[PDB]
Amino acid sequence: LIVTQTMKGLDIQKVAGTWYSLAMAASDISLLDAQSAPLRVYVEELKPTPEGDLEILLQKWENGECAQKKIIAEKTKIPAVFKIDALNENKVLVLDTDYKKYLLFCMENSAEPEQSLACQCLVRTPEVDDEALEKFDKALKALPMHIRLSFNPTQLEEQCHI
Ligand SMILES: CCCCCCCCCCCCCC(=O)O
Repeated sequence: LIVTQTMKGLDIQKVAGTWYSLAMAASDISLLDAQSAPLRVYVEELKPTPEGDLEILLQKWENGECAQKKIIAEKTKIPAVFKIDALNENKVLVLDTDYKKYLLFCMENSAEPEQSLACQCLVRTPEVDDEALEKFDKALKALPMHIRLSFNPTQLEEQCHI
């Protein structure tokens, strides 16, 4: 479990709603560097199902356009860890959230050689929250990141943060 912080006592029903991907980092550059890069994903809405799973709406750049998408992260025995099913098993971990303002998460291909890893700082409103980027920088000091992006209020409101 390379990522070593997780949210204790995560109540998943309280992260429902609207989110902005204020920041992103990844273990290598090709994962985030272009607008089409594999894990350049912008989060729009989180929707926990009754059964404790988590529906995810995001935006991704695709055939020259910003495309809305739907992904379900299935719950696990561990409340802060969820599993996404594509050709591979990708865990999603919630490090910290205060529900009302911010939420940090990482996601890892387990266990791709070396190992690939992307994290994000979600915030509830289009505002550079000084405080939630502290916590996001702190959480990643341990982790090996090599690209780090952040957006301003203008891009937060456009599709695909253009
Ligand atoms: C707890 C909420 C965290 C949001 C997790 C977003 C995970 C993004 C996975 C995207 C991988 C598939 C991209 C695609 O659909 O082509």
